Amino acid sequence: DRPRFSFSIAAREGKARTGTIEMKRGVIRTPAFMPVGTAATVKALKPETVRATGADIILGNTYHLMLRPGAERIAKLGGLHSFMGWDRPILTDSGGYQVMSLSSLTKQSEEGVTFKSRHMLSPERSIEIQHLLGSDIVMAFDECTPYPATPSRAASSMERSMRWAKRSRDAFDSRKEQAENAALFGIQQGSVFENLRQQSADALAEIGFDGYAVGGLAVGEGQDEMFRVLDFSVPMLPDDKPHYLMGVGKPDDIVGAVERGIDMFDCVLPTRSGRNGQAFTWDGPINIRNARFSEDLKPLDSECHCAVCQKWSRAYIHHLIRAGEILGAMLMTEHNIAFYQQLMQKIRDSISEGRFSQFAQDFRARYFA
Amino acid sequence: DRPRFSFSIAAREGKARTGTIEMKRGVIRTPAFMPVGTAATVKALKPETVRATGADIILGNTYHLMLRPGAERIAKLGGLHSFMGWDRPILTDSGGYQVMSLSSLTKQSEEGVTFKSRHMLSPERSIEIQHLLGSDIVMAFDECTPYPATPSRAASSMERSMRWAKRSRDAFDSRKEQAENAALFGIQQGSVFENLRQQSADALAEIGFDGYAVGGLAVGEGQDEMFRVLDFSVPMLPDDKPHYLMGVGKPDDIVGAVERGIDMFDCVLPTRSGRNGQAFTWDGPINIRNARFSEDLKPLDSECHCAVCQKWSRAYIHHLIRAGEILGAMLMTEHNIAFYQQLMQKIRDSISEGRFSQFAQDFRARYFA
Ligand SMILES: CNc1nc2cc3nc[nH]c(=O)c3cc2[nH]1
Ligand SMILES: CNc1nc2cc3nc[nH]c(=O)c3cc2[nH]1
Ligand SMILES: [Cl-]
Ligand SMILES: [Cl-]
Ligand SMILES: [Zn+2]
Ligand SMILES: [Zn+2]
Repeated sequence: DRPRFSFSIAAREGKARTGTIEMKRGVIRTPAFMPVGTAATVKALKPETVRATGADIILGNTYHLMLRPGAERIAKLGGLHSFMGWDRPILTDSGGYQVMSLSSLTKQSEEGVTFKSRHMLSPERSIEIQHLLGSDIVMAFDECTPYPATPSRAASSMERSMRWAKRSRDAFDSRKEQAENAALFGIQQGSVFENLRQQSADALAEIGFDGYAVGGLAVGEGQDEMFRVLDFSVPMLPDDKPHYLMGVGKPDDIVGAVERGIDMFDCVLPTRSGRNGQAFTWDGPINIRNARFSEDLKPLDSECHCAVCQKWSRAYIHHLIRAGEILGAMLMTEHNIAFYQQLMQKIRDSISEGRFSQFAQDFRARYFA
Repeated sequence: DRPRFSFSIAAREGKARTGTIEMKRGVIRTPAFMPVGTAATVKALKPETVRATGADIILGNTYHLMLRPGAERIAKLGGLHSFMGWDRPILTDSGGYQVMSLSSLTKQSEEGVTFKSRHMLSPERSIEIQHLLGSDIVMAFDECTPYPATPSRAASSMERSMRWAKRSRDAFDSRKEQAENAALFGIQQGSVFENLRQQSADALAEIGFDGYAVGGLAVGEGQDEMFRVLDFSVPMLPDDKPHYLMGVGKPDDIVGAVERGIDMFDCVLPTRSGRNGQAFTWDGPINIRNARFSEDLKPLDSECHCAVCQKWSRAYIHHLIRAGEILGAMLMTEHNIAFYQQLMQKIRDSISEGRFSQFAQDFRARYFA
């Protein structure tokens, strides 16, 4: 049988790595992209379609689910995997990031966050919710420091997150079934400040986690600054564990993050922007609603192997999106998630073959032409 | 190769018949239910999923499509079959029924109907639009008489429809490619009046059509009256051609209409009411939004063979519909269309075995228990 958790690196090029995470519910090829499941569904896709695109793992948002149906109810019904019909690994978020963005009112304290959608979300309760959902990769409960942040506020915030990381570790370890079958990732904070990023990495490594996320990025700083922070931050994390960049991102963000040592990604961009009419192609994104596509018989992308590009034209999908048809959302989403998975496959293959630097240059030349 | 059109009756029980229509693009098993494609899509389903439910033919609404993308544009793009990815027969409506229900302003004359969505829809233009879409079964352009109607108004309306039926026949026959590859159905009018229904049937048979629809029903008269009109109206039509009841209907409407000699049906009920949360079951319809389903781990229906009932619970679908999730619409629609196809299969098999009367009684006892 597969282990609870084993990350193996098969090939490297510069800071980039490719390999596998083996878990009880399946193998994850890295670098990996996780489609996002909000409210127990990857929007507009059956799980079998998600799998057909090549996804090995999905991210399950916890915020909506902890309110409706509720984590206890999902547990009573057999857990999130059974409920939604996805039998492979699920990484769950802690619920706190979306509490801060989606709740009407919030109150912060050392204990946790209280909010009205009143509820308290503490590290202990977050870990319990993720347990009740049956998460395979559990995220420590943290605070995403806003950008920009003063050094004083970034330090205070990071220090609280590190106290919360230790509470998350102890809560996870206290629950035998969770400790034996799931993995726990810690989240580095420190805003854009190298010394705080180092303190955070040191604190997380002392606690010890199965993987390490770079938090606090993709929150308004822009790509140049994100990459500058990654340049010094990723090397601070243990080399032999996965590195997860939360909430990233656009295709070029992913490529550059892999060049800086990131192994895992999630983002709503392919799903949400697909429903809004944006299709990803090797020649850059297109907006299928544009009148220029009304008689275009080509597929969304000329090379894409996905089922949408085998069967339907730009003209048809243009018509569907303009008309507000559900099938438009379905087809755009399947193609965009397939594009993201094909990007990850090209990244993995190029690292394995020692030609990732060339792939990154070729990718950018064509995508931004 | 298959013929342009051949209807064969394999078995009969009372007025009920079962058999096949062979056309160039495929075989249609009768009695048949046609899922409705609005704006070139059966809402929330890929065509392969429509086919997986057992559908042999779909109804393509023409009203939206003649406005956007436009019939000429669809023809330029290769026709409706290629555009939407359904390669089997399509019956197209004439566009007039929805002009009357969906247009802002309408003006009626002997030439046709002018409307603002300004456009003129005549019998000749309707037949041309259906040609440009690449229809397999073309409907004559008629007027659905409102209910109730006085005898005078029902007669005047029916007489106009019969003049329009002859114009539709001549337009269809004038276009060699259409006459050679498609079929044309005429539509009986006459409201609830036996003498007018007879005059209409006589006029249609004198013109000659490949199939005959019963028009002017399912417009507010209720089941008892609909069945009373069918009792005398269907025997007036040629026995050796298909009989199509337009816009019907609920499962019990279909069963009773087959008992009265109807071979073909279409309705938005399974698709539209599915998206709204109504699921059909052998024990009657259920509203999946009801709180009683929040922890119900059973499938939508206990016997249904569809993919939705193999894989997902009532509780999950309840959650999806409550949450407004696209997957909720997808799953409800697939199940409901599969239910309708299973109903038609049970009807066909029971007629073939000489036990349809018993099936109808058993169906009603359980569905209305
Ligand atoms: C879309 N950008 C973005 N999504 C994020 C989610 C996060 N969760 C926990 N902690 C984070 O710091 C964090 C940062 C993030 N940036
Ligand atoms: C939903 N009920 C219903 N949909 C109909 C469509 C029709 N089209 C043409 N002509 C008709 O008489 C006619 C009657 C109908 N009743
Ligand atoms: Cl999304
Ligand atoms: Cl519909
Ligand atoms: Zn594609
Ligand atoms: Zn079913």
